[PDB]
Amino acid sequence: AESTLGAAAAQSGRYFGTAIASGKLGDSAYTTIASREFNMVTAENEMKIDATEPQRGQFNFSAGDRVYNWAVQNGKQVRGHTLAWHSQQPGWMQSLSGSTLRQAMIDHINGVMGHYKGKIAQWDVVNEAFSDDGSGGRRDSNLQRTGNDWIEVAFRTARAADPAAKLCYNDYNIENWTWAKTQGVYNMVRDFKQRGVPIDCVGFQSHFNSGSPYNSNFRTTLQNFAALGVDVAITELDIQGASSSTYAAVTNDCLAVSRCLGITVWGVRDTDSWRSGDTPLLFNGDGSKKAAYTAVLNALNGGSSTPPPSGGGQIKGVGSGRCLDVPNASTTDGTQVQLYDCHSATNQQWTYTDAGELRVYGDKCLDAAGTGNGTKVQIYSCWGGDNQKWRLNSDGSIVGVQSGLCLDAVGGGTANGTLIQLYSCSNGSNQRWTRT
Amino acid sequence: AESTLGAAAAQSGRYFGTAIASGKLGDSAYTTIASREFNMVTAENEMKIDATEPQRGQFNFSAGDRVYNWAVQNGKQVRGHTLAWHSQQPGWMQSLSGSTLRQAMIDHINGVMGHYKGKIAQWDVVNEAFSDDGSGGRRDSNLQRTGNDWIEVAFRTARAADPAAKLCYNDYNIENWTWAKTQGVYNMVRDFKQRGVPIDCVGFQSHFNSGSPYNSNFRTTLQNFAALGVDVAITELDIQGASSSTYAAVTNDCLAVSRCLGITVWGVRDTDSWRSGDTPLLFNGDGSKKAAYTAVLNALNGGSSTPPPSGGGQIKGVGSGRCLDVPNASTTDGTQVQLYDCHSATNQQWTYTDAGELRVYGDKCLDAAGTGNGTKVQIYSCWGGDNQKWRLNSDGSIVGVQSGLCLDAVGGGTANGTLIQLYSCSNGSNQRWTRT
Ligand SMILES: CO[C@H]1[C@H](O)[C@@H](O)[C@@H](O[C@H]2[C@H](O[C@@H]3CO[C@@H](O[C@@H]4CO[C@@H](O)[C@H](O)[C@H]4O)[C@H](O)[C@H]3O)OC[C@@H](O)[C@@H]2O)O[C@@H]1C(=O)O
Ligand SMILES: CO[C@H]1[C@H](O)[C@@H](O)[C@@H](O[C@H]2[C@H](O[C@@H]3CO[C@@H](O[C@@H]4CO[C@@H](O)[C@H](O)[C@H]4O)[C@H](O)[C@H]3O)OC[C@@H](O)[C@@H]2O)O[C@@H]1C(=O)O
Ligand SMILES: CO[C@H]1[C@H](O)[C@@H](O)[C@@H](O[C@H]2[C@H](O[C@@H]3CO[C@@H](O[C@@H]4CO[C@@H](O)[C@H](O)[C@H]4O)[C@H](O)[C@H]3O)OC[C@@H](O)[C@@H]2O)O[C@@H]1C(=O)O
Ligand SMILES: O[C@@H]1[C@@H](O)[C@H](O[C@@H]2CO[C@@H](O[C@@H]3CO[C@@H](O)[C@H](O)[C@H]3O)[C@H](O)[C@H]2O)OC[C@H]1O
Ligand SMILES: O[C@@H]1[C@@H](O)[C@H](O[C@@H]2CO[C@@H](O)[C@H](O)[C@H]2O)OC[C@H]1O
Ligand SMILES: O[C@@H]1[C@@H](O)[C@H](O[C@@H]2CO[C@@H](O)[C@H](O)[C@H]2O)OC[C@H]1O
Ligand SMILES: O[C@@H]1[C@@H](O)[C@H](O)OC[C@H]1O
Ligand SMILES: O[C@@H]1[C@@H](O)[C@H](O)OC[C@H]1O
Repeated sequence: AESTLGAAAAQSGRYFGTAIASGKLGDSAYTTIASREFNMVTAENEMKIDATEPQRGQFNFSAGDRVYNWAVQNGKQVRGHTLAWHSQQPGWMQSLSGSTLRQAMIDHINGVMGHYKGKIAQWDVVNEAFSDDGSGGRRDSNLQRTGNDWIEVAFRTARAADPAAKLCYNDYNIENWTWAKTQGVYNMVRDFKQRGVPIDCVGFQSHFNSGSPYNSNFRTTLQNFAALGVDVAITELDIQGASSSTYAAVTNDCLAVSRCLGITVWGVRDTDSWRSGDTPLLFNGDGSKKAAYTAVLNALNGGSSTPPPSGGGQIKGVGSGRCLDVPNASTTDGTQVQLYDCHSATNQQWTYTDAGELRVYGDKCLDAAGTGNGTKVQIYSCWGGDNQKWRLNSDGSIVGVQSGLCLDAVGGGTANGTLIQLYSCSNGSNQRWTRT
Repeated sequence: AESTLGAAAAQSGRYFGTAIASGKLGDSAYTTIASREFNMVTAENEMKIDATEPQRGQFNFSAGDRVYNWAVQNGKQVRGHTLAWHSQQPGWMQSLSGSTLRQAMIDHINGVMGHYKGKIAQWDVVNEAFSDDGSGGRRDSNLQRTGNDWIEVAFRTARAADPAAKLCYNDYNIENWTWAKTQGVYNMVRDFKQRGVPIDCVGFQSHFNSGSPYNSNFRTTLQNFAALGVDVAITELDIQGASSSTYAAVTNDCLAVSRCLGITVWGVRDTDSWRSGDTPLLFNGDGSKKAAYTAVLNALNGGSSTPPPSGGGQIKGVGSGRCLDVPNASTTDGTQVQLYDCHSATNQQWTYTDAGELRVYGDKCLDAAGTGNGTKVQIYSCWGGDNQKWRLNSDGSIVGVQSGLCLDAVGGGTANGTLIQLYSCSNGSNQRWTRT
């Protein structure tokens, strides 16, 4: 299939997953999206240290199993997250250090993997062991202070506890090859492979924002690690601003590296995100697909063989030959758009932004004042509303994110002056458009 | 006085007010802004029919006076809202009809206005009496069915109750001069003035959104009513998306009309708005000034020395004489901007959008990574986060909405290559810019 992320990803032998929060599984809107779109699941917090071993020697898998049960019940595989980490440690562990901490770490790994033995596709055995100071050294934590060999020990312990699981090292800010952190993790994984330390994969969290922006060299980073003899996976993907282009670039980088197993986005809806303020996911608050969703799906399906109209560009309806035109090149908010013979005039030059807007005049946005059929499509000052965002489906249609309705040439008209509206998508030619 | 809205408006003998919610007067974050920025107050709900006369003949002014006193104590006048309206009527009035309802209306007016006699600057005597059906006729309500002369009666009663208060007719969707509703109200006020019906003002709610967009002819409307011999007031202003241009346009419309008494925005922070989802106010939920706030203040203070660049222009540093430049015309997210000899190149053409972004290349935005001093200012895909929105102060400084910090040429550098950072505003020449 090529209508859902999971199925689409499956076409390249890859998976596409998300992070599930057990407390949200009772929300039908949430489960409807999660069950339909993803074939891989990571427990957002339920399989972490504090959640699985609340008191020393006392393991608890109720929260984890709620996530796990839902995943397999809906045909999804599971990534275990996470066994050894400096963050979210229960209180009893935070007060530990030295050999006592080292053995507790080992005991924890054995306890959790044993419970899920043979049920987990991948395990993030160790998470965020490297520093962000910019030196590429080890993060200064209670775990690292027990000895530099703690990571190696964690992996050897894991392989023995469940030899069927892929053992991954997971971390963030290791996507840009030029960053010292990236090279530090590289050198470690390389040392591991050379000495026989058990490690099958490297997880790239991929938490992209203006602080740590995506960079095209992410592909070389993936290639480099792949070349060490380990699989790579994008494990916690989310992009501040949810740029359509950035989301597509990440998708293509993974599909460009044969060893990239798949892509997991850290959440379902922006409102579910640990950083909802960055509206970084593929679905918005009310559960509708965002422009980035379409871009990701299209990339997974191979995309197209016609370079997207970078900056400016007309939109012509295949069923009329007329171009999306703004009546007499007006810049008056509330002006309903129309169909008109194509010509080189700004009032016909539309830019599809990475945020999903169709801009004209540089600061006016294609706007819908309503969500029902017959809603007049117009121009209005750009402010980022969902009624100003659109998805350009590969089938040639342009759907409104908020409405879920398609741009429709009223009454299937085709003569100049034909007004544009929103209407239940119909493969009709009065709803298909071509970039130029 | 010109660092706050009220004080700036006062320079032209006008006021800039807000709608106060009695329940928020206990929130210091709320009152800190409210007491500082406005010199006119309207009770958001405390002076309405159901709130002042819970039972016929039994008036309750506790909540109302609470707001009234807070206002006067903090140096603000008050607009009484509202005496006769089809909405928010107590249960007992909603069932009355004909004469009994007519007398109930008259009594209500005498009761409330009697209590506040001589204390109120303006009274919205009658609210929303016209239909949106396109006919330009009266709205069908129990009040209108008491007889078409109800509006006239309400005003005559009001004049008698308190001859010292300015009596206003208040409505929405009467801003666009071409609308039937508008002409419907225009004709009524003209008639009233000709027949001597006591009416001193017309309140334009000014609730703008894609459904009923702002139109430049709003000024024409204000001037037309003004010519009739009545004052005009912007009573409940809020703009969907809070466009800087629209907010500035409305402010200038009032400044262009001698009879325009002032402007009231319907709320303090976006989170206090009856339409919070449209983030239509001047302050963010965190209390920070939005791009539109500065646009209004600048308008109230007069504006810029020269007509601001309408999209596309250089930004030259006063101290250095050099322009804001994107190194090597790079389009890579995360590229920090610099100062460089000014020249006609796209990597120096910045467009200030209505939303407050500073765009370059069309879909790239001036972006701040963090919120502290030294934070790098760079370019990043446009998505509309507050770290991508800026206020153009009249002193030449450019402030980040989210950080509240100024664009600053590092170390006061003036040479080519000087990097741009965020830093506490200092009025230094390395923090001043000219739109050229
Ligand atoms: C107590 O106040 C805040 C906490 O400061 C804040 O961390 C958060 O804590 C929640 C907890 O949030 C988890 C944190 O982990 C996220 O996933 C990680 C993201 O970074 C990657 O590098 C890691 O690999 C990921 O595992 C996850 O998405 C968040 O949901 O969840 C459990 C809660 O009990 C805890 O309080 O929120 C609290 C707060 O809002 O009160
Ligand atoms: C489902 O219940 C909802 C109501 O539907 C919703 O209106 C709101 O009602 C509150 C009420 O809200 C007031 C309504 O008036 C607003 O101001 C008017 C806006 O329109 C202009 O034309 C008028 O001139 C203005 O006066 C004001 O901003 C809102 O705060 O306040 C009193 C509450 O008792 C009532 O429930 O919210 C309820 C709800 O959420 O339960
Ligand atoms: C065809 O003429 C072109 C030039 O080929 C083109 O380079 C440009 O030249 C401008 C000049 O552009 C500056 C050059 O410096 C850039 O910043 C550099 C960033 O990396 C650092 O290592 C360097 O030291 C920095 O200089 C800056 O971003 C560009 O804007 O600016 C001065 C102009 O007089 C010169 O012509 O543009 C011309 C052109 O189109 O006219
Ligand atoms: O209250 C205001 C003060 O906070 C403000 O302080 C100035 C802040 O900038 C200082 O100069 C910066 C030093 O660091 C460099 O990197 C920057 O480029 C410089 O601009 C300046 O020395 C402080 O005085 O001054 C104005 C007060 O009203
Ligand atoms: O908890 C972790 C955060 O502390 C971490 O923060 C990163 C710090 O460096 C910045 O450049 C990054 O943008 C920022 O995300 O991010 C990962 C998260 O798991
Ligand atoms: O209560 C009033 C609302 O009913 C009114 O609704 C307007 C109806 O026309 C649409 O075009 C507008 O977008 C919509 O806001 O708005 C004013 C409010 O006071
Ligand atoms: O918008 C149309 C314009 O593009 C064309 O040039 O003239 C007719 C107008 O309606
Ligand atoms: O144009 C619309 C057409 O596409 C739809 O199928 O039926 C209603 C028409 O108005």
